Amino acid sequence: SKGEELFTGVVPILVELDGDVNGHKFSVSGEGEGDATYGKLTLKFICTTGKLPVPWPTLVTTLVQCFARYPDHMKQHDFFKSAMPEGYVQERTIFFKDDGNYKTRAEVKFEGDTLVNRIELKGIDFKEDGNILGHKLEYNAISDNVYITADKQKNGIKANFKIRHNIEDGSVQLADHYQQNTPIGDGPVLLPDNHYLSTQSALSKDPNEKRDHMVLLEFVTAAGI
Repeated sequence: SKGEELFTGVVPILVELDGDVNGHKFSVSGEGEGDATYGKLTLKFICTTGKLPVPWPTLVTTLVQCFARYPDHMKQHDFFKSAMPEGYVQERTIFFKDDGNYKTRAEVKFEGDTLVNRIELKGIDFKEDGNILGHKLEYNAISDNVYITADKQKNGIKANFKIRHNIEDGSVQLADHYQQNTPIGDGPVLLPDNHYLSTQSALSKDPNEKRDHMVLLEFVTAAGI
């Protein structure tokens, strides 16, 4: 509720990612706004180092679940906002089926009035001609359910989910996600019962933008209780 009060209005968001995938180094910067009352995020990301060496859709999940709309009856299950303003560390491993993996570490916290997501991504064991390094994925929305459970031993949560990315030939590239979040501060946080976040992300382009970029409109809602 201390943390939850920080999200009653529209909050500006900043995202900064430093990445290395099979030795291809890159940086992405993002800005936008989130409105947790509606579970709504609007963001624009730019590759600041030039051309992105992987498909934008593969970075969506990595590039602020504190903006999830938790129904009133599930408010005692919102770990993410309860960690604020000091924040949380989000770590993932993302296994691309028949290809490489991403490992990510992010810190999500407030800097003044701004919610900041600072990320390091490391990708290894990708195939030069695979769907990822070969840029064979469609620039398509992604939607799925993030399954959350408590992790008492680290005073945090774990999550797992699958994203099925459409491939240009009509097939699918599976990305299996394994997630862990832990608070940065030492204050109390809400450890939830099992539930999920229903998440939909729509991907678009800015017609006047010449840099490599992605525009995102996302809706995230807690459910399953």
